[PDB]
Amino acid sequence: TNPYQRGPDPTVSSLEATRGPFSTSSFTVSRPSGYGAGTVYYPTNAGGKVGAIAVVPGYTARQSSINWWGPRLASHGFVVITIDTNSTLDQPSSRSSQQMAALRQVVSLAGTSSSPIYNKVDTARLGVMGWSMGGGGSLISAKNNPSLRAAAPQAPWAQASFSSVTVPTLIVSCENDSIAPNSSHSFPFYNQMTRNKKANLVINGGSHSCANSGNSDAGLIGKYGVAWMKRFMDDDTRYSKFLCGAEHQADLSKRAVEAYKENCPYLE
Repeated sequence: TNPYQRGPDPTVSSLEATRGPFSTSSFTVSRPSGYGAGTVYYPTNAGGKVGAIAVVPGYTARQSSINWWGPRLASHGFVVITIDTNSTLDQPSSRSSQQMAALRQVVSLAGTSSSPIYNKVDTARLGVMGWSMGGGGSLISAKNNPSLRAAAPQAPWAQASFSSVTVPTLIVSCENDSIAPNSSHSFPFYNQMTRNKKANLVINGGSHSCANSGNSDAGLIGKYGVAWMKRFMDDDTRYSKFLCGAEHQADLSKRAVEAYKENCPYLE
């Protein structure tokens, strides 16, 4: 019935694992169009076209900060492009422009017969992620392009307001962030968004890098990122229980969950 549904029925163990069920590969973008550099991660056996997600680092940072998301999401049925920005010193509006450029190049490569992702992407189903100024850029992308299916920034930094956002947005926040303090960034952004499905996962004791490659909470954080993108990029209500149901409630006793805010249930 759901034409976008891919893969086996999820379990807690399957979403906390380092990899999902699908086999994956990756390639470097030969000629990046409107951004600095990219790596594309993709499933080889997803069982149909999949949505695509663009992930952007923060100020001074590169793909290595955020690229654990590439194999983690791709192995659950997504095409993921992890980027470097034209300059490590680019600010959120610029990061957002580059993020959308990266999505546009994934759309271009999906129509290119020589590309490994030829005919693999549903070019109508796109999402945004990123760290710090790249997370603020994700929220800007969603504000400016409401046809995006999902946003899942981490420790976002921005000097912008997001009251108009209608895109389903998960913010991952790090309790002890001194760089994008939640009292100035994550929490005001969450409170501003009155028009969308939303959630805010706050990681206990986390510094600003608490959701980056190599983090010690990747089972938990990766479960939420994947379940958010499945629910909203694929309309896959099999994943609702991890966001709003009994599985979600079971997480709330974990030491690593400082706080969790949401406007469940998420109705179709």
